[PDB]
Amino acid sequence: PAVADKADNAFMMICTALVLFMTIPGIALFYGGLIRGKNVLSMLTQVTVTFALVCILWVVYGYSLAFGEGNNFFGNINWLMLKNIELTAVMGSIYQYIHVAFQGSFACITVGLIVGALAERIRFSAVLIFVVVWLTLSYIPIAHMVWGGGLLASHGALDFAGGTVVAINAAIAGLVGAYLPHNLPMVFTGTAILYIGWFGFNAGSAGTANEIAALAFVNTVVATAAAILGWIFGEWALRGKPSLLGACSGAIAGLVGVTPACGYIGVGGALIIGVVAGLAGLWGVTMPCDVFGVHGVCGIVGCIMTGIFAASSLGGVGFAEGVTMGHQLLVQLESIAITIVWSGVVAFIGYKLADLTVGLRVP
Amino acid sequence: PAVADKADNAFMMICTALVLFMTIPGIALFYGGLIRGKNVLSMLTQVTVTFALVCILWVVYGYSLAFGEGNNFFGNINWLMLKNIELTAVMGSIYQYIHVAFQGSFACITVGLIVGALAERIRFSAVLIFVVVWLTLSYIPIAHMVWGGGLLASHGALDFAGGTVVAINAAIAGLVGAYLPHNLPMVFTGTAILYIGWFGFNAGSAGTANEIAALAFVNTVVATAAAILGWIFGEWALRGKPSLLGACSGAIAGLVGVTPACGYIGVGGALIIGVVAGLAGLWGVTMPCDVFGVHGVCGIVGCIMTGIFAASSLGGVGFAEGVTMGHQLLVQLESIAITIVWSGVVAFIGYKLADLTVGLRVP
Amino acid sequence: PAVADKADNAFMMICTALVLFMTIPGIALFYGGLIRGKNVLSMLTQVTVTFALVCILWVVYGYSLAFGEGNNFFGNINWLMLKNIELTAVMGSIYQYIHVAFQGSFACITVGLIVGALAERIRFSAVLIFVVVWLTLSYIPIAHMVWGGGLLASHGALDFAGGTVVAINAAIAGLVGAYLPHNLPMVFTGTAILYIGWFGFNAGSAGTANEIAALAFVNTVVATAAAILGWIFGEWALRGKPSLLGACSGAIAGLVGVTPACGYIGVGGALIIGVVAGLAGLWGVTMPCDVFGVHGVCGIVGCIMTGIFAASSLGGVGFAEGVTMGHQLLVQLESIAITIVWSGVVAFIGYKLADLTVGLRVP
Repeated sequence: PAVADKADNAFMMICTALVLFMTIPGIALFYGGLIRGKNVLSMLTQVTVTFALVCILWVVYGYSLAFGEGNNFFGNINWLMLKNIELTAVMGSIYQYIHVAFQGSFACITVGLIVGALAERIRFSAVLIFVVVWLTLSYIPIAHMVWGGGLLASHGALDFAGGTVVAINAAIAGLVGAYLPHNLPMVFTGTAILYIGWFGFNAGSAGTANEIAALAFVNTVVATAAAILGWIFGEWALRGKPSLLGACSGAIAGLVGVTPACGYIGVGGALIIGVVAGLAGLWGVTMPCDVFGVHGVCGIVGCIMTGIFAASSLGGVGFAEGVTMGHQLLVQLESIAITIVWSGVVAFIGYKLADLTVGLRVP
Repeated sequence: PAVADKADNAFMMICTALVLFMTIPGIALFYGGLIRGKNVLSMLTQVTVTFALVCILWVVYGYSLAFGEGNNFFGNINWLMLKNIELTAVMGSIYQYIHVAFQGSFACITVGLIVGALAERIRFSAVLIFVVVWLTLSYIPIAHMVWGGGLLASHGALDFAGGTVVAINAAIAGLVGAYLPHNLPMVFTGTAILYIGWFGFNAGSAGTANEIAALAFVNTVVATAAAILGWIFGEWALRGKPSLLGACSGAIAGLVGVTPACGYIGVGGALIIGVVAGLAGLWGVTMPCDVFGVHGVCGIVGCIMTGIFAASSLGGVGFAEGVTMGHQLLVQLESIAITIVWSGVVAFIGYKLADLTVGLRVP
Repeated sequence: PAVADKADNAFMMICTALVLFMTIPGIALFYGGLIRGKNVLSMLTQVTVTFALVCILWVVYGYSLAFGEGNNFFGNINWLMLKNIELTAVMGSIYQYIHVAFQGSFACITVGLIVGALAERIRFSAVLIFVVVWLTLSYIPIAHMVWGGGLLASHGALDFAGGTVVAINAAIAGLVGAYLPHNLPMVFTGTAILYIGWFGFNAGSAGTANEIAALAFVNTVVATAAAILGWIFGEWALRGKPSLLGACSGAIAGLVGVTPACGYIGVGGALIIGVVAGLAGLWGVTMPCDVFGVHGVCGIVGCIMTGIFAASSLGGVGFAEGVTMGHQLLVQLESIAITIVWSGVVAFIGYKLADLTVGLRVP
């Protein structure tokens, strides 16, 4: 039976630490610099407490429901509090315990993205109700569909590190919420921490320290850099001069945009995707909930452009056998639509259930 | 003869970097946000300078006296400035040089915990005298007894990553000192950095990237999360609402509390220990020297509960052969008592020697 | 043919992340705390945007020109946008893609050092012109000469991690620029981040997680610590008392000073070099462009003292066969002189070309 590679265990434990770093303190510092000063302490408390909450649900049933074998949409409850996972159980080339932690860290940042923005406007008890509903009925199933052999995986969807599961998912939940900057040095710092953490998010998504981790790494560096220049250029062109928030936003645009693609494309495609994401990001925000705007627009762009740049002819690792580019594009579009709709319905339901129970707006 | 595993070398060099990160800037930023503004620069200077000092003593004689073979209480002086350690010498499954650095990083954070709190009130020259006395006569011997095959090890004490050597040790030295918040975003940031660094502290304590590192990792995530919720819940129950400092304190409570236990217990036990530590932490502080209160109370709780949750029947890795739970508990209690008393006497002696030499209170 | 070691791939991807961390946000936070408050946002924007720029040039032609095989001074254009690098191509014991990223991260921090200081005083378009000229005509060739088998390598120059390529190179470019503190907690934080990142910079320079990485690690800890004490002592002796900025500056002095030496010397030599660098650093600044003063003086000192402490007799790894200490010293001095002069001429040319094109001073 399959044995764990200690190089892969080491790499993926470090990568997990780096993705946890994106939430505590990365996204908290990012939002903390954007939202109103009088609301900062409260937002940091909600982000910390709901981080804790997601860690606990994850171990309790969340991992089992996302990565256990179930149906197209849901796993199982065989792995309650990780029961029936032998300590020496291997998954891929690493101990399954490490897989549990790595996967849970992506749940954390996804919820962090939502809670940092709406903490300002949502009653504390209502944010907790929301997180439970939405993590369970939206993050878990969509993680299952994409990474847990569910519906979208079984149709060949390409999403290396979570254009759909993290970015579009959170953008939508966040925008349904929206519907219902005071310290820029602090914003830069959280962007920097998000950037560094994002190497574990992207490279670690290979599940091993191989050439695919290596390619995801370099593509992360290249797409972020290109998106920064693309945003800044567009800001200089429209606004006369670059801005710090413009630079940071560009960095996030390329990161988001390269997320579904990093392990599939060539550096040339990483560059193109970075430029397009930076401009699309800028275009989008022109039309702190802007954050969901960048994530949504840039994650859509990234997801689509994965179905293009994965092609061998464009420097990519190649589509699966018998899969033309037109097919892959169709599948990317279907994954994106399912994610938008599934997350929105569940977001809507989470917000309504909170509102009926405790009320939504902060008193 | 034993050969180094490059996966283990890589893992443990990264883990060391992460534990150094807990001090520079983690604990400095933590205290910097708590202590009075007019005292911050001075505290950061003392924490930086005494960090340097501990790094130097460690290489000079400290490593040799803690990890050389000696008696029950002290090692030797065979390893002055690491003499007689061949560059290719292996210890466990890593080069001994890496062991030297990893172990020294735990000395650093231990002293950081003490100096950040009392820098406010202690003359600079007096803090330096103190660090030399206490590192040498308390941290070194207790490290030797627990991790260097001394007294407590030879009786089977369980302390995976330093409930006794770091937490209770520093709590006591700190409280003997005490006897003789202005920027909460900064407090959150150092808590976040302590949390991330704490994965190298806990996982790296396996000495290898194996299933025990993996288990220590997951248990770290789970106990911190549970302690956060446990503290916050108790604060909501007693104070009407959660607070940011409450959340951060809870995070530290679970971290401390899971420290002696992380590599020995199951996630179920990690959860229980996290909840208890969060509440005990809150209970303790109710009765910035609060920091030593959490470390002391939570490290005592963690140390005791290791002697319980290590049991195979409760999901743990199992006690040694022929060791009943009652026995392990007795040994945990004896280790805790020896640490409290040994550290206190030496703390007291360090403070008195400083006071007689240069005087203790800042002029 | 040579196969990649996954332990080395993991180690070096993490090390790269750590060196990128030194720039984003390390050096930005360092300068941000030093320069005038009204200039901070602008400096952070320029550091972020030129970081992006260096990442892009690097992938486009920069890597190929530095590490392709060419002549004594320049590589080639065989590796445009990494063309002709097979994804599974190995270099040393890691995938070449990882080598590309690791090497590019050193270009980034080098430019970060220059731009953080002069952003205050240089027109944005002029800093971009400058970076292109200087990275291409100075950083690339000097990287080629030292690490890409060019002139200085072929004569046996010792520079483990970039006393010449990074520190002296940037000091000079920076001082030619100069010729033509408001938040100390923020300065400490960036110093801390530079320190932690510097373990990937120094240890990762072994190209593998072996005993040399291990030695570079420990030597980093020891030289930084010793330089901190050496600076602080000199400040106490001259100024009556230590200061936070004094402590941070000392830390940077030892780091810079041990950079060319870390993988070649013994811990005893690491200690000596640390003390000398801390004092020389202090001496130098006595005679935020001080930053280039420390880097220049301390990098010169470090480079020279590598040619001394590498000796087997002084605990070092040993000079190459047939190389006496006097010879190695001669070669170190020649490398230092070539770097000073090459960088200055190119710096001067970059500043003049910018000035003739867009003008240099901020309007």
